[PDB]
Amino acid sequence: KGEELFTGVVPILVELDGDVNGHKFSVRGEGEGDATNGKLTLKFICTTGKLPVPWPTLVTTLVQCFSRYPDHMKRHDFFKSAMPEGYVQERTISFKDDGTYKTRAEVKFEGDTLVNRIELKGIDFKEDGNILGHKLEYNLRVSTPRWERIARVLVCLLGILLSLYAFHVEREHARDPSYKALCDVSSSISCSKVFGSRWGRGFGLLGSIFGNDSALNQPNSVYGIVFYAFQLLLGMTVSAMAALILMTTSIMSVVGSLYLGYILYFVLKDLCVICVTTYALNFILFVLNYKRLVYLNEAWKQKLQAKQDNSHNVYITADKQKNGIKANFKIRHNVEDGSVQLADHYQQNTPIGDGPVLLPDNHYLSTQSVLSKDPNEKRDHMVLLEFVTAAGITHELYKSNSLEVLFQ
Ligand SMILES: CC(=O)C[C@@H](c1ccccc1)c1c(O)c2ccccc2oc1=O
Repeated sequence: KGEELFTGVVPILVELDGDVNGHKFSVRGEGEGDATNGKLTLKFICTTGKLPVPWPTLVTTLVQCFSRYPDHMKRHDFFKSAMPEGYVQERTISFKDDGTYKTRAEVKFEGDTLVNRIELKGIDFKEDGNILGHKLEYNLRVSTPRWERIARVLVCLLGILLSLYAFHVEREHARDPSYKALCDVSSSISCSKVFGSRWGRGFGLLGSIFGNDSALNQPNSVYGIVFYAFQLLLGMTVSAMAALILMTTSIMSVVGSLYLGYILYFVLKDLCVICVTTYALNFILFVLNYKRLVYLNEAWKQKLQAKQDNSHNVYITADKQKNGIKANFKIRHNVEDGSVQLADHYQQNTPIGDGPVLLPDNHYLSTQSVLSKDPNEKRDHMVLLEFVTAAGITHELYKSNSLEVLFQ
């Protein structure tokens, strides 16, 4: 079925020609592939000299037909169905705040060899950018875990909404005596009585400790806006300086939330869901910044590169209109200063020959990469080892022994 062609070892040859802002280069890689275990191993050499771009930015471009599909999901393996005829893989890689890659590739069998021929076009790249300036780390690890990166963005976005709304209640209630906010309903459930109180501007202190009309003296929500924004955008760089600056400010959040929360319950005897959540949001930020400092202390443990945290998902969906598939995912390169260079991926696959192919359901390919070097090779090279396995398929469980044994 073409899936029979991947039950053993398959030699792999890749070739890539491209020009990026005028700079041309050619890459040739050689190796084999084990689809039964979801593994590939290749050694790429830039035949023209020095690669004008960092090696990790070309890992995604340089044969998903060696993915391991469990016996459940082998119904959804489009890549092996299109073989030996092959498929055409076009991509668009957009680097945030920089240029974009434009690739087209033909993946096909040539004798007993799986061959990938690629053409790349790099357009509108900044020279001293993280790409054409060679500023990226030589790996494909994730500096911040996925489920923690999502926790940061969601809580900081929620913190800005709540603080901006708290600023809305403070400024209008001070100007309009007939104004009632959504949290102003009954006495003991009143925003205006909390923000309009003494402790609502500069935490009650630092006014009459400062001029009481100064610029520092400000509604407490304003400090949150600056804090949540500062935590959101610097919180993606994983550095030494950027780590303690996040932990320093996050401590100031917990000492201010504890102070403010005390006055809310015991002094004012009030209730404010916007205040309680912002306290919770600030406590979540504290423990997330605490993780990174132990991520930095255990640096030796984390140079391993092969950990399942360093994996990337490639979400696939069908394309019945063209008898193919399309996919999207994101890659976050590690730049030498600690921040992140984002790279948007948009993929489209179309079979070469005209035969029965297997259009899949919405699943994804979990991928991991290991980028090594060779001391004997003097040219600009890269040793690669990848791991692709499919996931995202189910098995509801009415027929479960626990529920069934209760219902006899
Ligand atoms: C939820 C807000 O943005 C306003 C809130 C607050 C919470 C944490 C840090 C800054 C600001 C707020 C209140 O909790 C509050 C509670 C008691 C007394 C005064 C308060 O003023 C506030 O602005």
